[PDB]
Amino acid sequence: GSSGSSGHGVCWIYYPDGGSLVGEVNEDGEMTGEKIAYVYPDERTALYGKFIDGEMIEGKLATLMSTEEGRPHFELMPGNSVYHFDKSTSSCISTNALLPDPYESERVYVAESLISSAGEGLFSKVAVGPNTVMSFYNGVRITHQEVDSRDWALNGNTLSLDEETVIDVPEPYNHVSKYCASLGHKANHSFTPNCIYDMFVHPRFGPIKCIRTLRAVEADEELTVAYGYDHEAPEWYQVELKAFQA
Ligand SMILES: CCCCCCN(CC[C@H](N)C(=O)O)C[C@H]1O[C@@H](n2cnc3c(N)ncnc32)[C@H](O)[C@@H]1O
Repeated sequence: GSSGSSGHGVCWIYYPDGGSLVGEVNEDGEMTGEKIAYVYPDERTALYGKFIDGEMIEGKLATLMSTEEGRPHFELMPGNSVYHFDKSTSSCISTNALLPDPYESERVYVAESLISSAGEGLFSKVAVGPNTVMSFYNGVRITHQEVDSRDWALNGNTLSLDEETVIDVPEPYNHVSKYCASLGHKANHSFTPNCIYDMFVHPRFGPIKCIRTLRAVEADEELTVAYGYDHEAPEWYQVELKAFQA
């Protein structure tokens, strides 16, 4: 009446790894909707689409073009590439083993390693700064007991994830033609690495490890990482180890 007259809120959840969830939350404050997005650590590559409580139901490849007062504008990338939360188990590595991670695909590729008799290695596509997430280490999730209690000829692709879980990429998935959803396992070992394994929360893969650079790397530099066995360990390692003090 006798008073002057006149005539919604976006939320960002950042992970320690630099990735993030973004959208409007529902009445209960959960990331639920069809306009929710996950944003890779480059803060431009995105998976936009349907999410229930932060879990990706249907993420379409997208680019974060700009942000205005916390409100992100997304723009769909060309194609039919869609992604969903697809956490592996102890026997299922992926529901779409041949569906590449789009972020990884821009940064790494697999070629023959420069380290002799190392096999294949992982290489960069891009000159980047230190601390750049480059690649993802996904695989099946088996316990420390199963791993530790079997031969070393089975553990060439095992990477401890935490106190409870080891990640493995077992036969035939060590072949790029059978599994290329993630490529972290293609990085060979150096006692003078340019990367580390690091924690990562992936919208498709769940909690896993990634390869993150320790420093600047050139386009086409081989990406290496210290495997970190205890001082037991495979022969080539034990051999490379002793052949390093010099
Ligand atoms: C705990 C870390 C888990 C990820 C390791 C996976 N692979 C690397 C990928 C392998 N080049 C391949 O083409 O599937 C390691 C295998 O590659 C060779 N390799 C890795 N680094 C090497 C080095 N510095 N020297 C010789 N051989 C090496 C050995 O045959 C390993 O079993």
